[PDB]
Formats: sequence, C-alpha cells, structure tokens
Amino acid sequence: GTVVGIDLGTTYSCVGVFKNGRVEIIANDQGNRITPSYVAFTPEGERLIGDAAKNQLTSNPENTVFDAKRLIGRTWNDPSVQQDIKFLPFKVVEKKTKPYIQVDIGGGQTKTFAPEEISAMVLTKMKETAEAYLGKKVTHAVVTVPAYFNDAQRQATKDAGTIAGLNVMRIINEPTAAAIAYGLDKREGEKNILVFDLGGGAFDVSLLTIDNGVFEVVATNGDTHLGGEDFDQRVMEHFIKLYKKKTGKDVRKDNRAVQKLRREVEKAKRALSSQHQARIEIESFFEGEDFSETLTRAKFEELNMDLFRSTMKPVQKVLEDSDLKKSDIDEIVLVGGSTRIPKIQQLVKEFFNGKEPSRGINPDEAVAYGAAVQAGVLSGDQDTGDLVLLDVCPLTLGIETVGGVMTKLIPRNTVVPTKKSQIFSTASDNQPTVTIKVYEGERPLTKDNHLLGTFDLTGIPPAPRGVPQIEVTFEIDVNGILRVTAEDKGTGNKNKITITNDQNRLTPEEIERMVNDAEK
Repeated sequence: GTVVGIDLGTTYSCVGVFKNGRVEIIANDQGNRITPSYVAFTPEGERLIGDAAKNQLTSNPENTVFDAKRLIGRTWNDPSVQQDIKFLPFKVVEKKTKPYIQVDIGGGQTKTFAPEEISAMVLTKMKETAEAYLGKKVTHAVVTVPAYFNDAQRQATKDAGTIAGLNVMRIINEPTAAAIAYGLDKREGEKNILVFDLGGGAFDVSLLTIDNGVFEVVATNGDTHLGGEDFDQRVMEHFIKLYKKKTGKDVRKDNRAVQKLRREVEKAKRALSSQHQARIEIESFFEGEDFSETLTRAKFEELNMDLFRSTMKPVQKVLEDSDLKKSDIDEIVLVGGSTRIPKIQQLVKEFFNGKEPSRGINPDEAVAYGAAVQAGVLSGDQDTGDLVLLDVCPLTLGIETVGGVMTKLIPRNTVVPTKKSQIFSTASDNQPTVTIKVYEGERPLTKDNHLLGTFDLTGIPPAPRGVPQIEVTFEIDVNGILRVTAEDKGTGNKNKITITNDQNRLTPEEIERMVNDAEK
C-alpha cells in the first residue's frame, strides 16, 4: 500500500506523503499541519490525543502525558530522567529499572504505561490523520529519530510503531530527512551541507554531501537531552523562585500552577522571536491569586546562555571529523522549532563568519517532508527514482576488555549497514558460557561510555581453556540497530551457539499484550 512519513517529535509531530510526483504535509482534523505529542485521559474515561489533549492540560494535569521522547529507551536512575520529573505533572515510577508513566484512565482505574505505549498513541493519531486524507488503510511508515539516538532509543521507537499497528519500514535520522527536503531537486554538482537541528527535546548536527539526488552523511554529533524543553524549564524555574521571593509560597505543590506556567512560558517564547518583551498573565494561578510578570528577550537569553552556547561544540566536532574547514560549507539548513530563537540564529551566523542560512525551509515541517520522500522510495506505488541515501552510525561501538577498557570495534561515522567479526575463546577449562559487554561512546574506559548490552554465548562444548573458537558477528542494520550472532568454528564436536542478553527492551510477547490492549 501507501507508505507515509511521520516526524515523531518531542513536543509536535507531523505526517506527510510523497505520491504522484509531489510531497503533501497532511493537516489533522482541526486543520493544523502539526499535532502536539500529547495524550490525555478525562475523568469521564475519554482518551484525547493531540490538540484536544494539550488544550485541557491546565484543568487535568495529572492525567495528561507528554515529553515521552525524553523518557523513551532510558533507565529510571538516568540523571536526565530525574531532572525532567521535577517539571512533569504525571507520576513517573520505576519498573524493570525503566521509567513508566502512572495515570488514572477514568472511572478511578489506575494504569501504568511504558513510554513506548504513549508514543504509540501519538503514532496512532498521525496514522488516522493520513488514513482520513488518503481514504484507505495505512499499515506502512517511515518514522524519524534524532541522529544521536542510541541503540535502545531506536529500538524503542520501532516498538512504538509496532504497538500502533504500523510496519516501520525504516528509521530515518532527523537531520538526514531535513537534508532531503532541502536537496530534493537541487542539480548543481557536489555541495557540502550542514544541517543544524534543534527541536523541542533533542539536538543534532550533521554534515552531508548532496549531488543530484545522491545524499551521503559524512559526520554527525549531538545531544539527545538538549532542546526547547530545557529552555522552558530554565524560565519556569526563574518564575517559581521569583513567586517564592514575592509571596513566600512554593507552587511546586500545585500541579495546575506549574503547568499553567508552562503553557504561558511556551507562548512567551514564541512572542520573543519577533518582539523584545512579553507579558506572562495567569488568572487563578495559585489558591485563587493571579500571576502577572514580564519577560524580556535579554533575560530569556541570560537564563539559557550556557545551553545556547553549548550547541556550538557539536558543530566544531563534525568539522574536525569530516576533515573540513568553515569555508567548505556551501549551505546551512536550520530545522526544529527552537531555531526560530534569534540568539540561536545569531550564534550560528557568527560561527560561520556572517553566512546566512537557507530560505524556503519551514523548520517545523522539513523533517516530515524528507521522511515522506524516503517512504515513497520504498514503494513501487510512489518511487520516482533519483534518490540515493547513505547514512552512518553516530557512536563508536566497542567491547569491554580486561581492566574495564573500551576496545573499539566499529568507529563512529561508519556508513550503515555494516558488520565486523571477532573470534572469542574461553579463560578456563570446560567453560560453558562467554560474556561480552558492548558499549557505545568515545571515552577510553567503559565506565564513562553507555552500555548497549551484556551478551552471553551459551552452549559452548567442554574443552580446555583457549581451545574453543567462537566467531561472533556484530551487524548494524540500515536502521542503526545492532544485531549479534555467533557460529562455532572449532576443529571438533560443535554445537549451536545461543545468545542471550540483559537488555531491557520490549519482547514481541509484551508488544502483543499492548497491541491486544489500548482498545479500552
């Protein structure tokens, strides 16, 4: 059938389709070309998704869920998760060492949701938007992720798709999708393109070559917990302390108060893109009293300057890894909602010595546009030809060797799909199991990198130490996801080598439990 492209964003999501030669961003049932990544459950038992969920946040905050993308594929003890909890109105609890979301679903029934199930509900809304527009069932999709998403975060996003009833044919990196929207129908030789993607939750920078429909990522770097949400948090913080200094009251108590301030901070940020002052006004803020303050552009910039300035470091890194200088960059493409902030535009322009970014790119829609194009390439119904994409892995994959040392296996910025083999043996006589720990990151010791998984090679036949010869193959697929397999290569009595792991990701059984649910 028809394959759609869905930009699943931290705060807003967007769906498009590429067919009959052209790209069409699809408007939702309220006429909006983007949909808030919000889900809500009313006291009466009704589930809301999108605009309807966001517009009742301030009256039903405990049972309104959002920012699931900053929770997805992480652990409960993650310092990033514990930071966000302070500003979210819904209960986040530990389960299987992951953060799960607890709400009342209506008729006083408590339920606990994985972050994947929340994102699945958002995907279900985007799928129904496309189904209405096209007048047929949509079972196939391309879905986006930040370029710097790790292995667990990627897989978790695919699982969300599966829970939504979608066959996710491809996971495309957000900056690559944005580059497609820019470069589609450029016919002017090889160009070096830098994409600067600062959204509602994640930050990516990617350097690409684009040449008459052939797209190739050279280098990428970013931060998966840096975006609009962090800028909003710094401003919310400033006003919670300000209110406490004026009245002696801690609004951290009342969830309505905190989320009323969120709603107003969002509007004030938007206004500060085209004016230098904005009024924060809340009727019935805390215990009936109202809130009335002004935020200047200078104060907003003051509160976030460290975060804004930190976006320049990943830019320096991709130039160093690509072996290119500033003057080699032919075009700068800004995408993501936070690139509308004037200070972000100034920093980028000053870093590239006065160079203007490209016009004709809507930063909220450009990623969905390219996602739609990649979707069409994978269907005979929609494929025009003249579209070749080569992407890379964002993180160095290595194995833990003796002393907690990171031994590199596949370096960062290697084109995918790719694979690498290594032979392992045993350390003692008749050892039945060999354990391998895979890590993601650039630091020399595994303690300072991120653990992808602990893999056990079981069923190793009895032999003296050092005799067995097990070839383990590590394959990163086109989606950027790792698969590990093992073969016995010995000169003797062999066996099937079975691999188990310690990874916390969802099994098809659990997905089937969730897919055979959510009709409630």
